[PDB]
Amino acid sequence: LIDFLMGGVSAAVAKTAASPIERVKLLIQNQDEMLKQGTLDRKYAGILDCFKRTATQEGVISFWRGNTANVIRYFPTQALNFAFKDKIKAMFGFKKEEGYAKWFAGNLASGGAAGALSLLFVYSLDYARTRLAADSRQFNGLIDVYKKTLKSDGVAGLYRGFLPSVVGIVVYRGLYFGMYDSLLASFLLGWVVTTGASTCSYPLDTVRRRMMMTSGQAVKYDGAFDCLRKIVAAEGVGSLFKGCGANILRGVAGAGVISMYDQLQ
Ligand SMILES: C=C1[C@@H]2CC[C@H]3[C@]4(C)C[C@H](O[C@@H]5O[C@H](CO)[C@@H](OS(=O)(=O)O)[C@H](OS(=O)(=O)O)[C@H]5OC(=O)CC(C)C)CC(C(=O)O)(C(=O)O)[C@H]4CC[C@]3(C2)[C@H]1O
Ligand SMILES: CCCCCCCCCO[C@@H]1O[C@H](CO)[C@@H](O)[C@H](O)[C@H]1O
Repeated sequence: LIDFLMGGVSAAVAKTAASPIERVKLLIQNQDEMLKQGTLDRKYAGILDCFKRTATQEGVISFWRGNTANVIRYFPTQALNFAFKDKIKAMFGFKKEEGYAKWFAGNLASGGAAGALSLLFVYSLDYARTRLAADSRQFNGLIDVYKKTLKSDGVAGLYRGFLPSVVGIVVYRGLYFGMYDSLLASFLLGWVVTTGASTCSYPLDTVRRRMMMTSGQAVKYDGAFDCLRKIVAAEGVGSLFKGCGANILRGVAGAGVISMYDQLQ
């Protein structure tokens, strides 16, 4: 019971620390949708630009907007973890001695299973986190997001982009473990691997988040592939990678921060 709460706090620290660079990343990633929704007046020039305008127009507190969602995200996930993660690992898991391909495939399957299982209960918090991040306001808080989204689109409005998120989880896990196996030291390895994996899986996250953004709007995408097609055709392939640099920055920040807090505890 105590260890649970301590874990909660422990990740709350990391998420809260990484919050300012996260919102900038989310802003750059989702700016076209905000432009469609008349929430943003002009496209951002880049990271520095977004930081500047957001600071001068919203303030300093704004960089932590939506972060409470990230904080309270810990508690429902871990309850599902403790209850199902071991059992799920038991069904697919392998030692590499039993065969590398079996180990890898079982790892993808297990990560995907546990992942989808968590998201089935937790996705809406991610949705709210995103919607609150992307603003300049349209929503007032978590409860407002839930109430309004349910009012317009209902439950499905809260879970939009679920499938590319699951696909994203599997892809990311595969790249992560693959690179981690193919390869001051720990920080290096972790950073490089997480970077490669997050970058290669980044378009799925863009599709996911923008689909989230379409909630509460008359115009929506007709599937993840449809979103992909439209974004590419109108804005270019690079549009799928908007905010990726900021996301990497978020990674390098987060790793150091969580290491420091672990050292402090
Ligand atoms: C399409 C995408 C992109 C790629 C996949 C995901 C994650 C990276 C996917 C990542 O997925 C994490 O991957 C880790 C490495 O495999 C894995 O750790 S491990 O099993 O011990 O090895 C985590 O599992 S857990 O049991 O420890 O908790 C797993 O998180 C989850 O499965 C919980 C879900 C609620 C997400 C979690 C997460 C993270 O940045 O870390 C997070 O939710 O914070 C995602 C961000 C959103 C995207 C980005 C999703 O939009
Ligand atoms: C304790 C006894 C040893 C059991 C595990 C042995 C180490 C497993 C390493 O396997 C190899 O890993 C490579 C990754 O670099 C794969 O690319 C390659 O396909 C695979 O053959």
